[PDB]
Amino acid sequence: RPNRLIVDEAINEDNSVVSLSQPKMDELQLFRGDTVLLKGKKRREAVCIVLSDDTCSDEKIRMNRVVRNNLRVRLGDVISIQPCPDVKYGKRIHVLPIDDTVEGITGNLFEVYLKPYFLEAYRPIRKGDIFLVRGGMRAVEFKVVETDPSPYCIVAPDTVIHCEGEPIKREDEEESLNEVGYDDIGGCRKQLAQIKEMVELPLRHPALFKAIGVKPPRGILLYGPPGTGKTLIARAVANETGAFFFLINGPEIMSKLAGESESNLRKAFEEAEKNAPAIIFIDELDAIAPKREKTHGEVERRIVSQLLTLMDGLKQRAHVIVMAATNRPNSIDPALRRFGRFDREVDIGIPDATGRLEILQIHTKNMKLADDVDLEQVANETHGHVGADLAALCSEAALQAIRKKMDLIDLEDETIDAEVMNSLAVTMDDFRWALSQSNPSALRETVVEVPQVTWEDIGGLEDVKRELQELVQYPVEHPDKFLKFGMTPSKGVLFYGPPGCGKTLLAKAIANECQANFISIKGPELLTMWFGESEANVREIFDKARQAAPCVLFFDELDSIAKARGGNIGDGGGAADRVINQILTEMDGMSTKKNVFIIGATNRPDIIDPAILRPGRLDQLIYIPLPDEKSRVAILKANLRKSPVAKDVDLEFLAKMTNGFSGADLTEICQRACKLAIRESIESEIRRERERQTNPSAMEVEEDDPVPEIRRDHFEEAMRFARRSVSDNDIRKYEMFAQTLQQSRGFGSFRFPSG
Amino acid sequence: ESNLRKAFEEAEKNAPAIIFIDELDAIAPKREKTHGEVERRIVSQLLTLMDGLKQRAHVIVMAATNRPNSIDPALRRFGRFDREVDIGIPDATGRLEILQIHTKNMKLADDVDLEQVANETHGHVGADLAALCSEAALQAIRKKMDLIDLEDETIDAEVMNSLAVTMDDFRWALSQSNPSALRETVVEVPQVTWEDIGGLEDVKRELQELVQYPVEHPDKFLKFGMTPSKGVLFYGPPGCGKTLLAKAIANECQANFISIKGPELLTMWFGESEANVREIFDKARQAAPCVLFFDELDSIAKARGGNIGDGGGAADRVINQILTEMDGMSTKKNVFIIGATNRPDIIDPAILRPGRLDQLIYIPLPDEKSRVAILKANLRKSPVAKDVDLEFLAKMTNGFSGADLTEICQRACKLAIRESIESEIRRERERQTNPSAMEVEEDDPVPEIRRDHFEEAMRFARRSVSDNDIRKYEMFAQTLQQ
Amino acid sequence: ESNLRKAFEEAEKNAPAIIFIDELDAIAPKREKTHGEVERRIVSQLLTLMDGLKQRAHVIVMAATNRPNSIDPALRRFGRFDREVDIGIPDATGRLEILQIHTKNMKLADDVDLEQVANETHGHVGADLAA
Ligand SMILES: Nc1ncnc2c1ncn2[C@@H]1O[C@H](COP(=O)(O)OP(=O)(O)O)[C@@H](O)[C@H]1O
Repeated sequence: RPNRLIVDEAINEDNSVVSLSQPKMDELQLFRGDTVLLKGKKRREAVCIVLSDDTCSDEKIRMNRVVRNNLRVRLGDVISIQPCPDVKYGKRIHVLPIDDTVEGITGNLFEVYLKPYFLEAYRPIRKGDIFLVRGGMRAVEFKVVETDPSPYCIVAPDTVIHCEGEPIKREDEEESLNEVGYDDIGGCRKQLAQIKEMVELPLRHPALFKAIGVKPPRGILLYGPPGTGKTLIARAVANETGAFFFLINGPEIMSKLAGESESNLRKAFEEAEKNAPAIIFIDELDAIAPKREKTHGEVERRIVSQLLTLMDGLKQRAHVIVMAATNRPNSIDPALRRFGRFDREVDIGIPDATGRLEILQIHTKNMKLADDVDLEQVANETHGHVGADLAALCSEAALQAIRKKMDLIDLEDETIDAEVMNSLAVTMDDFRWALSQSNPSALRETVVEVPQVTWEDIGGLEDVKRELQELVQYPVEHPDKFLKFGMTPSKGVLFYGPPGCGKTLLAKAIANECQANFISIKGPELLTMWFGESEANVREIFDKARQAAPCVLFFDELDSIAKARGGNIGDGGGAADRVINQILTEMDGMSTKKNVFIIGATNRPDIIDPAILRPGRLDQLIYIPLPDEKSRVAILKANLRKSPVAKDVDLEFLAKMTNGFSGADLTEICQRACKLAIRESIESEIRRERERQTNPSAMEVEEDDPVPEIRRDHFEEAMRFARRSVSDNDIRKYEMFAQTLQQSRGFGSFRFPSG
Repeated sequence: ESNLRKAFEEAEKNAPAIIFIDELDAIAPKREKTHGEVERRIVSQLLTLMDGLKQRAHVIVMAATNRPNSIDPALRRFGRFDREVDIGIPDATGRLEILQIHTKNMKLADDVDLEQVANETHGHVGADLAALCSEAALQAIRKKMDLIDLEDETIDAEVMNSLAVTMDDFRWALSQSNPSALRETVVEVPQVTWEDIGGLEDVKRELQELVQYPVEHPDKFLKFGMTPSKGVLFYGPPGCGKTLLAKAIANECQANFISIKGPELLTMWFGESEANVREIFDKARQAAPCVLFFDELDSIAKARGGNIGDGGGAADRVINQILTEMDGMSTKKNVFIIGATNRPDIIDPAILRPGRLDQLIYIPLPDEKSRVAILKANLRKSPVAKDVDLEFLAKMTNGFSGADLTEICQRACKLAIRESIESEIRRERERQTNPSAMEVEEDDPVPEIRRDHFEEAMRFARRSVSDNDIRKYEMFAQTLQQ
Repeated sequence: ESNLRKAFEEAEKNAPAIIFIDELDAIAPKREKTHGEVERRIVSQLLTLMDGLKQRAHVIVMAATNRPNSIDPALRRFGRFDREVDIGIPDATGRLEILQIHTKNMKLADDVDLEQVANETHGHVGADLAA
């Protein structure tokens, strides 16, 4: 019977929309916008409009809460969908309001609610259905008790709707559709998917897990930077799946006068057991169960013990699930991680790039953005921001836009005109001004993201390209071959070469090509942990790297520590010992099954301690040569691609004269010409302005002042200031070390011995 | 304290019974850890109630704690808690038994071989294994999918009628496994046998003379007035497989093996020094007999020599503690200590004294037949095909350690993988170019680990060890010879 | 706690108000400084009452303090105190205006050189100039 569909949580909040997958439409020959009949329990029927959505699975039907209550069904059940091609345009529809929704209004229901809701909607409606219409503050639920024709009818412009009479009573099924959904969460795709996987099944089907004897999770710790909107995620999940979300705040359990505080907690838990499938949310967990050494009195210990005893008291009983939020996974008491208590941890990281866009596209819903607004550019230029910061930025941009045009909207008051204020299309200047006066919150925080650097940016270094290809791509793409052959992949690679070049660019390019997270570690923070705390920091860095597997960890300037060891200090060697030993010990404990690569780059190889260069640690050594011809041309093209044009010069000629030049020097050479262009353009503008003040309106017509192009003469002007960044002796030392290493692998070939 | 007194009084009234106290550290931590006065009152009440068990009834009190140092030493006097039992992390057999116990109600498929499944779970406990089983079942469920079905009020039977768990489920669960042991020492009888290593008849003879004899036949030792040697120090070129020798002799002696590495030794300089050494040697003693193994013993001096000259104090601290701890050993327990190093001339002379590490054994590089045997040990793999002779492979590889041979063996598999993957990609491309040209599933290229693969792999043969080291070691040996 | 609460609902029931909490560091100090137990309760009460400003509210809360390190970090999340303004020490010109307002009631002579005084008073605040 390939006609039924299993209901699932939907995204669209409209009362008459259902989301279907394309194979279902192809199988049932259902078009877009047609009326379909849905049947559930209690012999109830409803009419819906088919809408396209590729997110939903073929077997699952996305269908909202209002029709879910109309059909007297719950999520996870099965409904019957059939085509309804016999629908006819309605003649008259009689609707009545519920008694406990019109309390204290005293107004025209038709003009405020019915007319805007039924305008250009063509909603098919049926007798006995409940539909919810939003208003100023409340949401009014209306019931169709009479229709013509019955039971199926289509709202049409020539339809008489009556809304006069005594309101009907409550339907005892709450017939509601409200509050947040999945559309209000952005930039958390992976985390939201993970939360859905392990929370939906124990709640939607409270017996299938018991059939296989799978223990559902009994506690989930969502930890991340503050302000990311974890409470919103929990509320959306609870409201979508269907539960009794009971938020208990942190400080509210501490302001009470001692004893009764504990009682409150106890009450909450029992208050959450009668209602069946409930999701308790303990916000600000660190404020009531902090680190043990922070505690100084006795009440906090009693509260912690009470919480632990109750949490162990959730053994079986109902399907209640405990979700707690904190800041970092080391501030809470270390005793709240024993099996049975909080054991699953989810990292809600800082949104990056693409995700940020959706956040803005959520906030700029009602506001009418101008055509000149480029939200993609705003998302790209803004980094280190969280949802709260972006919301505040949008709010202050709107405030600036309305402040500029104050007198045009009758600055006094007088029932502010909606169209006039809506005409305030926010401009790009407003967004830039808001960006200038906006202090972010993330700032100093490690960022995990997928880089966008591609291989064509660098020349390619086809030998090194193939070597890194073999080292990285194959283990993750095809691990079946490795497990068949039993070979254990290499875990570390060490680069060496002249300073600058393309180390970081190569690492980011291979990380992008492998489609894996990237983490950048630099020398200054290495020396930061050198001067003091040297054990923990590396530990949580490695746990963070492991948690987001697969990833390509990068250690930049690993030799820097040694640079501190060899000098006139002779005091921090203990710190270097601490750092190196911690790094080596943590690499030794890294299981080979987890795909966490480690790439370290050192400018001076032979100073580093030969302890690292041993099996089980960074094994392969790769020499990165200076860019030559083709790589130089690629770097120059990438640099010039940013904005200006150079359609007057020969690039391979410049590459010919620039032998022995590193990539950074080429970037500086490209940058100098732009400064020359800026100076010439500004001086020309000043000359034009001065000759304009000498004779008013001297150039009435705006001619072609120097437009963007880097002319040839600018290229000689910039190139005259060129530096040989690296001296030849550095190349001599690098090649001498390379040949010293290579001479080990020297043997007089082979002759197929006795085969 | 009223509840505790009531519990003890009730247990007194109801015949010989067992009282279990869970999380004893939560109620009786160290005295100086305690801050207020309620904790001290509770601890003293517990002490008094414990001391009040004179006769009374046949009541036995059993308590569980995580670490043996968190307990207030007041709860260690005779009459109070005096017998200690350590429930260590289960070994491979224990993991297999736990997996057998948990995978009872689950209807598995006829494709499960839990041997390597337990083998690949180094560092897990019972709860982690149960979570892994649940995750595997959960993948079984989500791969089945609730594709428009009517599991209402009959869900359990309707799903249990036909379900199974396959290899891919357990593989995923192994990927999504976060072990809880990790940073924790391991004690278990090793598995490496004498066949794994190659030759070295004299070293094996000496090791079995100094290890196997005093444990299997201690009566003759006592009759003849024997004090067996307590320590042996291995020295030689690096990468010769000293740890293999130690593990093999431990396996032959059927004694537990405990390993301590270099980085941990250097880490113990800065911060906790007394506690770690004390607890590790106590743990070695309690699990007698055991062969305690120290790796990279010379690294201490390797940090002393440099432009810093500040870590020498902590190095002397650790070495002093270790020396004082060996001097306290007793012949009662068969505790054996083995040290390994590659730079013996920088070892402090205080170590090489009677009672401490005295016997020195030089480990020569594998030669001729030993190279054949180590390759044969490496010759297992899964995909060895039929291969070729190896005597001249040993003949050509004079002066090559085990690490170089392992690298040479590993490089050939890399070339084979590259060949197989490039062939597969070319085949996939030609499938796109010509549809339906490979309707029949033609067999993929076999594991052709062929002569040419080895020939190209061992073209990059590295002389990892130099030549002057051998004369240095033989000069040191001649210095020993008198 | 009763006084602070009563002040909050008293400000709630009257008009758009501006509650000014003076010397905030005296009641919400650094975590390590909170040796007692009453301070934690007062801080929690303040946080809860601050968060109890649900949407419909005309109350704006302003606070005064020294360098923004003595204030406990939990008071600087989103929803609580978020906007910060630095009232720096006035410069020579600012000192000139401070002298100007402070001397409007005063009857000065014809030898007064307010510009020189403003120039020479580097390192002073309004109270010092008033004194
Ligand atoms: N789609 C979204 N993704 C992430 N954050 C959001 C989104 N929409 C709103 N937010 C932010 O969530 C905040 C509210 O969540 P909050 O109660 O602060 O949770 P928490 O206290 O866990 O940070 C708002 O300030 C808003 O800026």
